[PDB]
Amino acid sequence: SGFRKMAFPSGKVEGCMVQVTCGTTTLNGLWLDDVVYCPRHVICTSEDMLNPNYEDLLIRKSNHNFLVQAGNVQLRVIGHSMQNCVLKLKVDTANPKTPKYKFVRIQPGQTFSVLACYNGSPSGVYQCAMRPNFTIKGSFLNGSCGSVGFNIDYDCVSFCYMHHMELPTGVHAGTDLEGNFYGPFVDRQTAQAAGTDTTITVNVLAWLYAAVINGDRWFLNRFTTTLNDFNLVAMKYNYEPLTQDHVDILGPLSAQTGIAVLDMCASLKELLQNGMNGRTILGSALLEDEFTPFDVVRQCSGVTFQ
Amino acid sequence: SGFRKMAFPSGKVEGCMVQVTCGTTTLNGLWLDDVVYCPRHVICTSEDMLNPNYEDLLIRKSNHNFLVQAGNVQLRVIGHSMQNCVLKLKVDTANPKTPKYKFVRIQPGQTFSVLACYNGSPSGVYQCAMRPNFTIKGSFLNGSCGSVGFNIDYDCVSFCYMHHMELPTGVHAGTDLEGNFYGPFVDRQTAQAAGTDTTITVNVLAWLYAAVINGDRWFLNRFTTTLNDFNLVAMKYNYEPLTQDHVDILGPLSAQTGIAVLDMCASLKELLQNGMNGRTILGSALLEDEFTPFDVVRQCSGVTFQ
Repeated sequence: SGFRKMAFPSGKVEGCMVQVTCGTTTLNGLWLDDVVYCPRHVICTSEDMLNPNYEDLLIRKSNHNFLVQAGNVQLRVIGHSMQNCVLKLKVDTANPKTPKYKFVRIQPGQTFSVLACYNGSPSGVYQCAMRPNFTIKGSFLNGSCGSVGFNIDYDCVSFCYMHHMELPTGVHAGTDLEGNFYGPFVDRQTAQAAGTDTTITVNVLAWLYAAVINGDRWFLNRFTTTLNDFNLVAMKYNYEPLTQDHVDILGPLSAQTGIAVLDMCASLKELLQNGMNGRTILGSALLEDEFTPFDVVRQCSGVTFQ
Repeated sequence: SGFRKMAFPSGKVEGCMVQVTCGTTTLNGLWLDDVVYCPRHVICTSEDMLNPNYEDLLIRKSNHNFLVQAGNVQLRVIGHSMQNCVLKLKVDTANPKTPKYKFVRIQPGQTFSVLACYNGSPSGVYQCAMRPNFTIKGSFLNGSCGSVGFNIDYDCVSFCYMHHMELPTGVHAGTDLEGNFYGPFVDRQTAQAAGTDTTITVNVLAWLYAAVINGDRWFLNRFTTTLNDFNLVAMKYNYEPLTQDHVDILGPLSAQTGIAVLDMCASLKELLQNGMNGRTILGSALLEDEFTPFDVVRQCSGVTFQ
C-alpha cells in the first residue's frame, strides 16, 4: 500500500529528445519518425520575443539555419514548416527509437508527466495537472522550452503538452503537439492574464477515495448532501462544479469502498467549512487535486507499461 | 522557475528490470552484466514467510528452479548464491542495456528515485527520502518486491535500494544491493518496531532556501538564533539535531540568497512554535523534508544526465 504522486517511466520519451539551435537560441525538440517538433520561438532573440512577427522571422531562415543534434549525431534538416506555434523540421533520418505514439489534446483537470530537459538532455520527471485555467505549475528554467508532457497506455506514448512560456506570475504555458496553446496564451513576452483558477473537485474526491483505501478515514462524517447543495459550497470555495459525468467516473471507487459519492461530497463539504484542524490526509495538510480517478485506480491496482 | 519533487529519468533502469519466478512466487530482479539481483524471499511461500530458514529453503532449489524473463527472452541461470538478503543469479548472457553503475549504501535523510515495477514491468517513478528510522514511505503493492531505488550522476546509475517488505504499520523496508537491510528489519512476516522517526532538519532548511529563490518569502523573520538554542527547539519538535557539517552543506544556498544559515534557523524556529497560520510555502501546508541541499541546487541550476 501507500500512495505517491507517481510519474510515468520516462525511457520511451528520453529516446526522442534532441537539441535545436537557430542563431544563438537553443531549446529542446521531439524527434518522431523523420520530423522534429519544437517551439517556433527557437527563431527569436530575447528582443524579438517582445513583439515577434513569426511569418517574417521564419522567412529569413533556411533549412541549414536549424542545427539539430541527437546526443552526438547532427541530423540533416531537409524541410521546415510552421504549424500554429510549433516548428516541424523534416530530417533525412527516422528516429530508430520512435515509440508507438499519438498526439492528444487533453482536457483541463487531466494529468500527465513532464520530462524536464535542457540542451536536449533529460534532468527529471514529475506528474502534474492541467489547471482549469490551462496553466501548469511546473519546474522550468531558461532552456527548458520544448520539454514535453505525456501519458503512457501499455506501449503507446500519448504526447499532450510542449512547454513554451513562463508567465510573469511564474506559472507555465504551452501547446498541444499541433502547436495550439492551451488557454488564451500567446508566444510573446507581454503581460498575459490567466483566468481565475479553481480546484479540480472530481480529482479531490478521487484522492479522498485513495485515502480511505489506504486506511486514512478520520474525515468520514455522519452527513450526506445533494449535488445542488454541494455545488453551492463548491462555488463559495472556488471548486469546479461537480456533474453527473464526474459522479459516474467515480463509480468504481464508490463500489470498492462502499461509500456513496454524495456521502464523500458531504465529507468534503465539512473539510471545506471546518478545515483540517492541523490533521493530514495521505501525508498532505491540504486537499490534493493532482490525481484523476483513473490515476487512483492505476496506482491502487499496479498497472504496468512496456 | 518553480519547484517540483522531481525523480531521475528512469530509462537506464527500465532496461535492467526482469521478472524472477521460483515455484509460485514472482517478483522483480535487476539484470546488470551477467548477474540478476533479487530479494531472497522469492524462494518463500506466504506460509514460509512467517518463520523462514533461508539456508534450508535455498538448498532445496537448483539453477533450473529460477525462471528469469527479460521482456520475452528467458535467461539461462548457471549459478545461484545468497548474499545477506539478496539472491545473485548468474545468467549466461550479459544485459546489452547495462548502464555505467555503482552500488551505494546511502545515509538516512538522503533521497533517491524508485522505479515501481510488477512482473518485471515498470508502472511509475517517484522521488523519496530514506527516513532517519531507515524506513521509506513508498507506494508498493503485492509483487513490487525487487523494485529498486537509485540516483544518477551524468551517465552513471548509483543503485542504493531494493524493496523487500511492507511492515504492519504500512511503511516500507529494504536492502542495499549487497542485501544488507537498512535499519533493524528482517525478511520475516512478524511484528517489527521502526524507531521513533524524526524530521530531516538540513532538508527542511534546503527547501526554505528553494522557497526564497522562488520568491516565497513571507516566513523570513527579524530574529537570529544559536546552533544550541535552535537544537533545543529541534528536540521538542522531533527534528534531527543540526550540526556544523549540515551548516557547511547549506553554505552555497546561504551565499546565493544572502541569508545566514542561523537566520534561516530562527525563521524555522518561529514556524515550529507558531505554525503556518493557514499559509503555504512552495504550495505545501507543512514543512517539506524530502529535498537534500544537493537536490535544491540541481533543480535550481538545471543539471542534466545522459
